[PDB]
Amino acid sequence: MEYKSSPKRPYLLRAYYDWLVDNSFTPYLVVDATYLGVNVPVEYVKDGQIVLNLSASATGNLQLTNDFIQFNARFKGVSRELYIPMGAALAIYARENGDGVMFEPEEIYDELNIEPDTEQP
Amino acid sequence: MEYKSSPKRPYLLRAYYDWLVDNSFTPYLVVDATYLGVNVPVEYVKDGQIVLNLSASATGNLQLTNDFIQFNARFKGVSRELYIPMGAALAIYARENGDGVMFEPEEIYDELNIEPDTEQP
Ligand SMILES: [Ca+2]
Ligand SMILES: [Ca+2]
Ligand SMILES: [Ca+2]
Ligand SMILES: [Ca+2]
Repeated sequence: MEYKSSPKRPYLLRAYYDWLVDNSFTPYLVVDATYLGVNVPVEYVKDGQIVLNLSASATGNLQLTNDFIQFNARFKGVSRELYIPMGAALAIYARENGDGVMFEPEEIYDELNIEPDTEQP
Repeated sequence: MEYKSSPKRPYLLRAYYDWLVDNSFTPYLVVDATYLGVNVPVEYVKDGQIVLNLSASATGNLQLTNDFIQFNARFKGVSRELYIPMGAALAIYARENGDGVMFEPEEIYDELNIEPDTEQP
């Protein structure tokens, strides 16, 4: 009996996020900016990746859903909304000591690596 | 700078629990019945371990805290309260297909392996 099931990544990301914050660490998220649908300031991307501070003080309206991470943040003082499909989330760790986790591959994220509509009808 | 931090186990256990239940799987918890402070029906322990069904229908007043798992459950029709220190939680998986996780060792649980007071003052 083959059972269909959702990716584990969002649950692991929220687990480590909560653990990091409960221990007063500053949660840093490593993102694959080459993943389709990623919407971040390209000028801050290095080697195809971008590291984001997901602390409560560095983000606004933080959402860690099963399909994506979304929030407002300031870059050089300018507030902008970032949108990150879950497949682009590579790891999350504490800025203070690097403790965290690198998410294991999940084939579903290859299938979901598709460019969404960002323009209105 | 050495940073003190709490064990990750309870966060991982809750992550997998939620993932299992959100995917309609029946969560089974593997417990080390030899760990001090464990309070379970010894008659159901096999090779020093006991497997418990943590589904919403099989448990009552389920608590998955940072230090322990506690709930009421029926064995041969009799309701009894179980208490499981987090250090005794070995793994959690889906009864249906065995998907889940075996918790990694955390030295803190060796230090916490101490017999608590179960009798009143
Ligand atoms: Ca905030
Ligand atoms: Ca948006
Ligand atoms: Ca129940
Ligand atoms: Ca009790």
